[PDB]
Amino acid sequence: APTLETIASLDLNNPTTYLSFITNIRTKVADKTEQCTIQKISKTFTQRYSYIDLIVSSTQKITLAIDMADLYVLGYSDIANNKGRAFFFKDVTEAVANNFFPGATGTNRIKLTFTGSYGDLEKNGGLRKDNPLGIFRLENSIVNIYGKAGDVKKQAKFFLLAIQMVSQAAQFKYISDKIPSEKYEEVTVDEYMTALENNWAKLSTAVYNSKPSTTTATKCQLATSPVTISPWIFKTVEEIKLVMGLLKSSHHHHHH
Amino acid sequence: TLETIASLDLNNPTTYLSFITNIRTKVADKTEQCTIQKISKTFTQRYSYIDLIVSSTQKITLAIDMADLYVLGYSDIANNKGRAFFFKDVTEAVANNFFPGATGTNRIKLTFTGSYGDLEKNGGLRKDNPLGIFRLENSIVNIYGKAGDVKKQAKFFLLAIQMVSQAAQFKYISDKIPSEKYEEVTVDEYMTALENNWAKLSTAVYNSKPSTTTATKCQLATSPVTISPWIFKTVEEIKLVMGLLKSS
Amino acid sequence: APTLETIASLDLNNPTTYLSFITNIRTKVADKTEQCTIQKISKTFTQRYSYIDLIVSSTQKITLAIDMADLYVLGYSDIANNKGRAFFFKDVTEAVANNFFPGATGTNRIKLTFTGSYGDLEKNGGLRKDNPLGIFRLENSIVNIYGKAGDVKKQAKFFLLAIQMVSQAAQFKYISDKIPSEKYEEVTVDEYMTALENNWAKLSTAVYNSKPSTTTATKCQLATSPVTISPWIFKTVEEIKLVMGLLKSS
Amino acid sequence: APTLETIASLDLNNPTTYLSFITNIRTKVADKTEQCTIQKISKTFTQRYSYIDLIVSSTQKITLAIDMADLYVLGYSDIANNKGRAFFFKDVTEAVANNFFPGATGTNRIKLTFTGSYGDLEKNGGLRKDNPLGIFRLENSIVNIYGKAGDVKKQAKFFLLAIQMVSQAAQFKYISDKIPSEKYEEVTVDEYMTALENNWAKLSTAVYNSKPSTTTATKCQLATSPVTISPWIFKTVEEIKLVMGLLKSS
Repeated sequence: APTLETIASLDLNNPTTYLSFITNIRTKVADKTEQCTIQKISKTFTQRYSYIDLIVSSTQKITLAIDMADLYVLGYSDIANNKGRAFFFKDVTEAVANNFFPGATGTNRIKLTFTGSYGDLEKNGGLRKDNPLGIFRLENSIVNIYGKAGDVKKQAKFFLLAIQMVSQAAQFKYISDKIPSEKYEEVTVDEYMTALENNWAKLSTAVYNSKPSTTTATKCQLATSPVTISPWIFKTVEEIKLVMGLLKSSHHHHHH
Repeated sequence: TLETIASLDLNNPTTYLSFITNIRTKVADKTEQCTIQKISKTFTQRYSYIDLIVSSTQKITLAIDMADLYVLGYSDIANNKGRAFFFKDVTEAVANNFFPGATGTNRIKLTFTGSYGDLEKNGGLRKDNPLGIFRLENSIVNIYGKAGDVKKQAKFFLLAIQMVSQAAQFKYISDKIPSEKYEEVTVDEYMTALENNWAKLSTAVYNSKPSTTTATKCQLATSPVTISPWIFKTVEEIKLVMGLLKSS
Repeated sequence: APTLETIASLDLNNPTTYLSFITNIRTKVADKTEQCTIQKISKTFTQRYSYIDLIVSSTQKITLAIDMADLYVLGYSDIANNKGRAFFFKDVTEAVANNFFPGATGTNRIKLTFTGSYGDLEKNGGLRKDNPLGIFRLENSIVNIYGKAGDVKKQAKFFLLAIQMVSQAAQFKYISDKIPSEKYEEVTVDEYMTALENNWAKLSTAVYNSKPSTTTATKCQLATSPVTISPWIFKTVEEIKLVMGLLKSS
Repeated sequence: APTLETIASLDLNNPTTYLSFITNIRTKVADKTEQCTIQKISKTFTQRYSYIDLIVSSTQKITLAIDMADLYVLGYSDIANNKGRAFFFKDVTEAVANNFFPGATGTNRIKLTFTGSYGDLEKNGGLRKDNPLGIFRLENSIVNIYGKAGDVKKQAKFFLLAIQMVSQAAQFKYISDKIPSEKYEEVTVDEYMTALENNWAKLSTAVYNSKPSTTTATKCQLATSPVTISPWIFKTVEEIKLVMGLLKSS
């Protein structure tokens, strides 16, 4: 089992640290060079897989399995009856999953019957608009599965919170910046939020395809304006920067 | 003649962070303190307008002092004539810079100031006046062209100052205004702690010391800086909540 | 349908009567004998089924169909096209529903397409956090459906206000005592309240499992401490007593 | 100074404990015998003066000087410059103040520049409606004055929250039952709350002057109906019982 780094940990009883935690994630995976003054995920990593911890107390945390290449959540790990236990998304290959959680062995390595797509998560845990985000919301979703028998509905509700408040919060300033430091306050996930969440690659490509502008703030101008991802109408790269925390990386192998 | 530095189409709520960003871009110095934007120390013209647009035929214009983002008054239309209201404590020399379309007897001095003590006393506690795009629009509809009603004017000012000025001062506030027009957000003790402590939080950054190991390259002169319930142990933590430092 | 008792009526234009109305519910359904000095719903009724009225005016009210055994809301009755009309949640048996509303006859007894679980009510009417409680909020939601054609969103919003401000309020003093005495003021349903609403059985069971004690005001002590219903962390039965209006019956 | 009991202590970081704290005060001061099934402050005490602690942390608390005869708050103690420091309301005589805080001596025994009347507190600290109640609000108000140089605004703002959320919270279920155990949530002190706060003796007198009843739940009926404490219109003693945690002694 390779040595994996824990690149960020969220102490859910310290809610004001949330943007510091998100910032750590952006800092760990981002390139040194920006793209139109927007951070972008690095194309390569020495070790692309890593952990992110979500802490409920000194003896209870869930550990996310992460692919830093795209900030995908691949599964998570808890502890049950003193044994380490790992749950992996259905579509995650054995070779990838084998990188994670050396304390989960044998029957405690569990392939879930669903993937991390929002289609699958909402099928099992309800529509995104019915799972509000928030610090305690995330904490409570952890309490409801930690050390417990596997429940797809509650696993899905946890995954909805964790993917949106960790992975896509890092990807989108628009998401991370809505989470209140008032631990018990919640944000409804509306169509403006889902629109961004479902169009991460489309927006990143629009930054990559933009042209250099000697007059504009981001020093870039869209190749084609507007970029419509309804209900958003993006007329400038600046307006894209206001929602983006990280661009998806570009390998420059194909044409856009 | 004064510039209109930003305008908010209350019916196109996605544009709100562009509108806040236009305010910050207009008033900020070219350079940052500890990598945080700060208000510019001087201005060719320190007074400007900010429009709050309800429709093609209806808007309220705020009078803004850009040196500190204070709202000094607003202007509407009543009986087909331009009209301006100014807070009690605004000098007539300052108020005179604003609204050439408001002449005659239609320039009015309000009986209260723009302080939260005054506004909350007349319009209700900040926790009882939730923020939101529609809430702001509706409060404008509730006073536009109407006889002066101190309570409804105070509710407008509570919404406008927080959703314009302090929204520009604090990313924490501006970034929680939902793009869903009819969604609102409560002004909780984390918001008011920031709102009450803009100068204190700016002073901590201006008094910080160089650091070679932190991302902002600053460290607090003494830690923590407490604006409860916030406990600020680093300048990066302050930076995450700030949109504009108070000008040195 | 037999003639059922109407055990309480809330005059929605006299908002300071609210806790008298909730007390009237508690008094009707509570057993004579308390558990750890907390009221509990009687195990037996001669007639478990009864009415609770929500009154908008002298001529406009909604009548809730109530199972007093668990304070379940099963449906409601209004008037539409000058005829008594009733709605019943999807999962309510015909035998149970036929106990209610003798003036809602003919074809005016309607099966709803959703149940009263919070999952069903919130997918149709929105999250508890987006449906604040309040006298006017309740009254308004009644006006938005009374005598109207079926509208699942508005009906579900009415049920959220009704179940939380009648049933759940009677069960939890913590909830009932937060309803504002001003008609037009409202209170957000936060995660403390929703934790209670989701865990009435678990909390009541924790009281039932408690051990006798001579030194505590409730004369009870927790079998295991704490009882955690996040965000609530209960270390005494006294702390549970002070949130509980009515224990689930044993 | 005599050695006085600390009859209750609120750990402001365990907000769920709040109603238990209030209950401890009521139990301590309440007579064995009730009046119209309302608790009444005992006519006498062997030692009427006592302490209540308001804990912000293991190292920082403020102790209230309390007169249990009437739940008057007479002052508070903190620590400044490594020494006990006492503050007493301006109208409290030396004889009374001498009962409290033996660890504060010399010039560390300080006469406040105002009394505990709401008129004095509002002059110095703002209207009650502009000073919302709340667990963290109270904690924040303590932090803002503990060990600090005198500040009449923050001292007054502390007393507004302390008197309302301790003394009058025990006097009035209406106040105590509104405080959320979500510690950041606040309650607006509107006309319904100030009306109760201003009329504690009048409401208590209305209870003592009440007549017997064989039917009502309290076994009392008002001597004259209604008892109006605007905006409240009390037609029954059951309605008064809903809002009151303690009667003033007669």
